[PDB]
Amino acid sequence: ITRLQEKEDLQELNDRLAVYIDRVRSLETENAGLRLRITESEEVVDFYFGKLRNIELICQENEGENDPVLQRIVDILYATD
Amino acid sequence: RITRLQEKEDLQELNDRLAVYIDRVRSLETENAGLRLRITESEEVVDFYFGKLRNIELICQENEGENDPVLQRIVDILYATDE
Repeated sequence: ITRLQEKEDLQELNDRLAVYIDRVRSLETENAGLRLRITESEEVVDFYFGKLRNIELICQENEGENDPVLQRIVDILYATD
Repeated sequence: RITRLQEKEDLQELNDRLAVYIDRVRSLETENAGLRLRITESEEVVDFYFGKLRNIELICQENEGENDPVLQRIVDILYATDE
């Protein structure tokens, strides 16, 4: 239709393709980060779980003393929701 | 010059090159949402555990005066790291 139109029919198509390579590329990097954020979370779950487990042990160890502070702690440990 | 079959192939070829990019973005955006559920589901557990540890911290702090070595052992665990 125009000599300079075929220039912007060529360029429009080129820039449309570009934004797809820029999507795949940045979707690939977001994706990589999420894989590491998932490993970091699984690590923090264990780290916290370890603490709660050792705290449970110290409480079971002192069952005899019937300290109501330890019972309050145990009530927290075995809580739900 | 342009053969009637080279214009049939140049068409299909492009229409396929574009098709593998939409199929990449698609499956990449699918994988991305599956990672997002995974990380939010893990973070929910992190928060549940964090909540207990934090409430336990408060109890040890309000009994600071008691100087109970059991509580000190407990706060030692709370502030502990692997180094």
